[PDB]
Amino acid sequence: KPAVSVLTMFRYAGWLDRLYMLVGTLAAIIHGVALPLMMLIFGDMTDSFASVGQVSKQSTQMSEADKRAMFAKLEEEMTTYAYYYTGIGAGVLIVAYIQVSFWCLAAGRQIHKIRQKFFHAIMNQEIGWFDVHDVGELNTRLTDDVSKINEGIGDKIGMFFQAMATFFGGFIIGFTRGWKLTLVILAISPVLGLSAGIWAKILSSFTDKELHAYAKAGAVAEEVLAAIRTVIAFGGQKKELERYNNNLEEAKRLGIKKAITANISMGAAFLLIYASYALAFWYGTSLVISKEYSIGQVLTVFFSVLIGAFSVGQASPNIEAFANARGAAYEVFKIIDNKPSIDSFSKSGHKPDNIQGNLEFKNIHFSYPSRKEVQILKGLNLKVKSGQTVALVGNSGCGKSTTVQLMQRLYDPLDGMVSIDGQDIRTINVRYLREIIGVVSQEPVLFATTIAENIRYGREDVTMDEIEKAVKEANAYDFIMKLPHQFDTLVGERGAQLSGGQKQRIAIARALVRNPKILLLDEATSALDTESEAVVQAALDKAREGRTTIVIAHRLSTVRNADVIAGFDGGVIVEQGNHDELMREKGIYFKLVMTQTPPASFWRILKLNSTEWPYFVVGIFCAIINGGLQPAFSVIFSKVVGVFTNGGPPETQRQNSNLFSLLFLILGIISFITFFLQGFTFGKAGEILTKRLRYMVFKSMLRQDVSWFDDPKNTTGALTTRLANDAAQVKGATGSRLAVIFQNIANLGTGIIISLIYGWQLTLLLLAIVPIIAIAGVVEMKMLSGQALKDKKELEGSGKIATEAIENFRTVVSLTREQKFETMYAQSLQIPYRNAMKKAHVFGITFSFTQAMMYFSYAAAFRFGAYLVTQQLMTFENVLLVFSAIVAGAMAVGQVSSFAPDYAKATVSASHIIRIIEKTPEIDSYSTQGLKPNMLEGNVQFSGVVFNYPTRPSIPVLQGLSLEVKKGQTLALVGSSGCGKSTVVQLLERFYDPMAGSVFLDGKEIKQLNVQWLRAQLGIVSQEPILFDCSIAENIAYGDNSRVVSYEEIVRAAKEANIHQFIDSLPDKYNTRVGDKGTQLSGGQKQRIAIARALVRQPHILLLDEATSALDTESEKVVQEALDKAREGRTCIVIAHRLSTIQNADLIVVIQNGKVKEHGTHQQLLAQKGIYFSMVSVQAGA
Ligand SMILES: Brc1ccc(Oc2c(Br)cc(Br)cc2Br)c(Br)c1
Repeated sequence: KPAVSVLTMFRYAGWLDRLYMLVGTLAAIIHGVALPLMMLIFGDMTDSFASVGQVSKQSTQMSEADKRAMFAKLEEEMTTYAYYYTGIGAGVLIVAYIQVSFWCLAAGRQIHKIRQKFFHAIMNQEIGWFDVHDVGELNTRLTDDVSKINEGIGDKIGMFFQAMATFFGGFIIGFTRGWKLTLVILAISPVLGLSAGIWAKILSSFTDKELHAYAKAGAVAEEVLAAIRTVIAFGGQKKELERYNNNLEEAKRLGIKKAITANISMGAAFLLIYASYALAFWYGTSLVISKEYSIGQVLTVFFSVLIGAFSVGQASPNIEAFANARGAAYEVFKIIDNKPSIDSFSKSGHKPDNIQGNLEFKNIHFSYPSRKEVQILKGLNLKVKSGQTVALVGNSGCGKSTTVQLMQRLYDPLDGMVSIDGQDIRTINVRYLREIIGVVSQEPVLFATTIAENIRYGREDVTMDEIEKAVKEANAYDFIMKLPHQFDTLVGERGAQLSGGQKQRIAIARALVRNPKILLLDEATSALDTESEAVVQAALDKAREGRTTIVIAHRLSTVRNADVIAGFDGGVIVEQGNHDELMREKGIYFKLVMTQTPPASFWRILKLNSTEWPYFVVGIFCAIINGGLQPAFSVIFSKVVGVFTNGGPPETQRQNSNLFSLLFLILGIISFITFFLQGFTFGKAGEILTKRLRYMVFKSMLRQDVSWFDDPKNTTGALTTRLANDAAQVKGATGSRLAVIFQNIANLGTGIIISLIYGWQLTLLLLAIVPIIAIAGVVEMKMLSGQALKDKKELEGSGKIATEAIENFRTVVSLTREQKFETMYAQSLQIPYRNAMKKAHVFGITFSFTQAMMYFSYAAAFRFGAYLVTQQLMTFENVLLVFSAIVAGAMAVGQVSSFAPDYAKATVSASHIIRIIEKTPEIDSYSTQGLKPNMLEGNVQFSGVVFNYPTRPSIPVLQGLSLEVKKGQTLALVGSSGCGKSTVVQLLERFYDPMAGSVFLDGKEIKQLNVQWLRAQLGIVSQEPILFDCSIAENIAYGDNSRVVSYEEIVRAAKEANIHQFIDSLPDKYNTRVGDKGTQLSGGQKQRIAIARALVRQPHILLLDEATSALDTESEKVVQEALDKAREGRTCIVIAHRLSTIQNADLIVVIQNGKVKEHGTHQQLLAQKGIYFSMVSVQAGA
């Protein structure tokens, strides 16, 4: 919404840049004007053949007499028109180079200045300006927004003026050559603008319906693939597939309806557009029979107007490119034009010599940019005598850290003054002030260069001697010399990450080359290891003694030797003095001392598509007919002008043009019929395989075991995405792109034959010219993409050192050295600058060539079409036919290169979709094999079980686990932590087979048992029960599948679960909908329902996995009261964390490092004193 003045945007264009754009836009207008003139000559060539075509047939008496005056007229006329033609091609060759080169030249020159001025402006802002902004968005604003500006001031403006030239020039030649046909052509324009306006309303409203249609199926997939362990445990994998298959069945019905209506729309609009033209052209014929327009003049206006009409559309993108570049330049120039109060680039203010360093802070009130919300310094008073070292102490707020901020004048104070020596800080030059102030901050930062360079960031003029004495005076010399490569080592976020106490020591050495008169040490010892803290602290004490120093830390070790100590309370300075006096005061300081003491040939995807042997042959045969039918419109147009030029006697003409215009309309409707058929067949053929694919994928997805769903690669979102994308993509490859790719090869094929058998060698010539201008058009785009990737790689190096400069900014400005990053950025940009100059010459050459190759190609079409061809007993009516046939057949092959990525993007989406079906699990619930024992009573034997999780085979959970539990008794499961308590329940559900050892139930190893039948006897209840969106009766009936559960049966379980108070209280009762779609209830009710579905199954085994995890107050007392009643009649395993509710258990087992450690009844483990006694004691006392 915000934008920029047009002149301010070009403020960096001066002298030559203003000229380049002028010559550029000039040649751009010359370029545009060239085309409607080229079509104007196409009319004069018609009248030459028409004056001879009428007189050649007017004879029927003399033959050799027509070999003289006709051929002479043709000789003088065709050589004239061909000479003019060769002239236009040389013109476009020059102006197209001038057009693109000059504009790209002005673009590159300015963006170089923009980028330099922009980065210079970024470094000029004061710190308060950064505290209110996002540096990441700013740096992306530096590289992205400058690109948008370049796109708008580049050759796009030349294209814009070239287009308006065609538009004006087309309608000038239109109006002058004929004021009637133009008004007629404009009269049908609203119909064309109205038919394509039905497209913007149908697409935008139906693209939502499909994104709404699958959103109903993808919601099933989401709540399924999120609750996968629950459907796996309850075996609803046939139902959850059925529901998805039922929503897939609706999405395909809405997809064929959209296929019916959209193909009805596309054909009807195409028929309206082609009927609109043919009326304007048949109207053209109605004015030649009246001797008011020449048959060649009808063409000149009909082409020039339609050319200029579409030139409007071909200019609209360049308008948006310029406008976006304006609005992109707003926030950029706003930074360049913003002027600071602090500067630091300013050459102003005093530079005191012999600074003795007597600092004082006077009545300083301050607040950081969070402004009226907080005021961190309510008044202040502090002097620090020269040579002395004052220490600032404080409980919190870190108003301590604020004085160092003000002392460098990173901010100016709200009220009061900071005075270095006797002068106010604001009277001294900002840069010189920061140069007489050395800073060592808590988190030290080193830039990605050599140590000597990072030390060189203290002072640019320095020799390895001073670097050596600096690091040796910080006792940082001993440890870097042992490091390889000496001073030439590397540091940064990338490479050679060092110890913190060593980085701080380089920072002290960096600040030491500064030889500052003032020193500020902010928590430089804080947050550092204890051993190296002394190594650095010795350098700090050796860094002072020559300077006046303010130091802030929470280490009361460094503070004793300070000549003065200062305490803060609420931004108010409270206590000050030597260490002993503060202890005698027994105030804030004394208080704190005591406290601290693969693209491949995939045919099988088409073999699945072979489910429909028809519907394809219908469309292909229909598309090839439509292919063969398109050039027949060019044949008609050829003979509507052909018989009109080859007329002779004029009486028969008027009756013939009516017959032709009639047949064309019969051919257009027969094209509409074959277009609605080739679009509906492919549409319905691609919609059913979308169901088959999403069905077979979602089926195979439910086949995999919990091992697969645990993968970080496969999350519920990444699976639904993989589920939607791959299925839609393969529909496109077998969809419209194929029907079109066959219609077009049929369109060229049926066009090439007609042209070949008519004009001999005429076609053989055009087939030499067209593939070259097409390849030359392709190679230009390859060079275009090559130049694009290269410059992206080069400015990336510049923006990389821009990222470093602005992300670590508050440090660089503390060290000054901002001019350094400017020059580095300038040198980095100097390569893309000289690159951008060559770009203009390249872009201009390629564009001018592809334009010249099209115009010279046109000259070859007629100079050969006349002369050698028409000096033969030939037919001009054929030369026009081969032009339209071949050129349109070629431009229809131009659609092959556009649908090429639709094939690759689909094969890649097919690559994953064929493997996701074929991948097989280790535990497949689908296998019907397995024993299915007949004996009811349930035991469980864990024997020597070692288990590791396939995602994390590092820390083991189960090592040699061994349990046993008889029928009808409760096995309590206590654990120090982790899923060692929970993995038991997962292995019994056989979510995994154990690595070593085995687990039996009735004595049969579950590994040889039937996987589904096994889980069918298990009453799993977990921490967070997930309930799908449906009737609670259904969430309950989910406990028993392969059979519909009775109402009184799901009542009995709801009675059992003590949830009946809700189920009757509701208005809908058992038919109420749950799942945060229809209704919402608290967790206690959700769990009771999960208990109900658990025992709707009537299992012989309950599995209560911390069932009271998330619960509170009376809700726990009522849920535990339901679980306690659900067991005692069944085999049970309870890992619940309530050991008070575990007291009445038949056997309590303590898990330790995967081994069983203690086990026995409650009082038995209470008699022993150890882990279980400690577990019961710790949470009964607390
Ligand atoms: Br009659 C007649 C035939 C083709 C005409 O232009 C074309 C041409 Br040329 C090709 C195709 Br496809 C469709 C149309 Br409409 C005109 Br205008 C009038």
